[PDB]
Amino acid sequence: LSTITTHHLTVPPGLTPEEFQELSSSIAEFHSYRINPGQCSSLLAQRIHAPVETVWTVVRRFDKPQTYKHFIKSCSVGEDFRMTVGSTRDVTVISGLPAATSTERLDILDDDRHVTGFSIIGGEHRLRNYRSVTTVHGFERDGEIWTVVLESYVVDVPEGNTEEDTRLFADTVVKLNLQKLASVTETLAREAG
Amino acid sequence: LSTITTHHLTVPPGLTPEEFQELSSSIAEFHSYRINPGQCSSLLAQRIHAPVETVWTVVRRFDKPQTYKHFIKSCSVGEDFRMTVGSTRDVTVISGLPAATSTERLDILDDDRHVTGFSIIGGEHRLRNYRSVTTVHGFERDGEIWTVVLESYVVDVPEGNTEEDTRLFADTVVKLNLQKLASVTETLAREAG
Ligand SMILES: O=C(O)/C=C/c1ccc(O)cc1
Ligand SMILES: O=C(O)/C=C/c1ccc(O)cc1
Repeated sequence: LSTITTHHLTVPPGLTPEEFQELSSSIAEFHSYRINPGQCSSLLAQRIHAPVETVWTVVRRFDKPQTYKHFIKSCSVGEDFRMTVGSTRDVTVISGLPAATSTERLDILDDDRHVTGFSIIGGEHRLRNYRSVTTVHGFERDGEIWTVVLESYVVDVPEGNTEEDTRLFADTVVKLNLQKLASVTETLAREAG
Repeated sequence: LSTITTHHLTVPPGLTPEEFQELSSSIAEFHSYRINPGQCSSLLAQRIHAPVETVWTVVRRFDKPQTYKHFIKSCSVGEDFRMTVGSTRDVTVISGLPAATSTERLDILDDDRHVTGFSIIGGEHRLRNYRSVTTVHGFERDGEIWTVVLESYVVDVPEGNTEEDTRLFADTVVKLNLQKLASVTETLAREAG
């Protein structure tokens, strides 16, 4: 029947064991899912050489996912958009197939603890019933500072797919976007203001 | 009816006008196509801070495209593979759909002038009748050296797609792979041997 994900019990790719020991409680709190047959879930991590609030300024921009995500043609949120849970955005995906809008809802926004998350509620692409959470975490060693971003998701495995058909694809895209986030925010850090 | 591509008459993205003036003849020679209704073609460029032969060692590895390309699960070339024109590779794509092999044929391999190219001859994905050429070029200024890689393609626009539905997708993937090529070969350069 249903199971609970175990992302909080092993070191995810891109994280060191030292860093995992610090984040184990956070992974249990925000990156645990109850999962059924026909779904898959994964946790991805990315180290960034920038301060936490620099990274968070980009991660929290629900109306501009294209700032750090690939394969987005445009993103629209209409007239009276405010950054509040329950809001939606219309993402036009670069798919190589006809025009496809992904309607996505903001599920979480915590500026104090640096957690956000969203749900794909409509759209004919390869990520049905997709739901994901992103959290941002600061680290220090001998005066040096860095950030770790954790991003997890749950998603449907389409009939005819193997779980790995879907997990490898979703992992590749999330990982590519985190690499872009790292590049964009490290550049922001190097240039300051 | 048919037309000739004009990649050699404008500065492609990622190239400076100075660099274009040097490559104009090469773009005409290796990156020109005759194109019909229902096809699209593009030219992409990527600057790399590494010597030409360092970049070429990776670009020419027809049996290991995953060294610099994303979304490749595996690549197989069988028992008696030799790096000669006419050889084929079986690429398993990360698509988020069921298992899909891309059979690809090596069309060009010129180690003196640093040109290669391949054709997708079979495979149920979004790049039907795909054909591409990659060329590598060295630059110098006041003792500093760099490389420019040019990569162009022609591909079918599926029925039901607009040309931009296909061109934006193909451009995004080629551009992402060139960014990976840059990272991989700049790392190789920094570490020498
Ligand atoms: O390629 C697909 O099937 C879906 C891609 C996708 C990319 C960005 C999104 O916000 C949603 C879906
Ligand atoms: O996503 C697709 O439809 C096709 C992808 C692709 C990626 C690498 C290849 O070598 C061929 C096709």
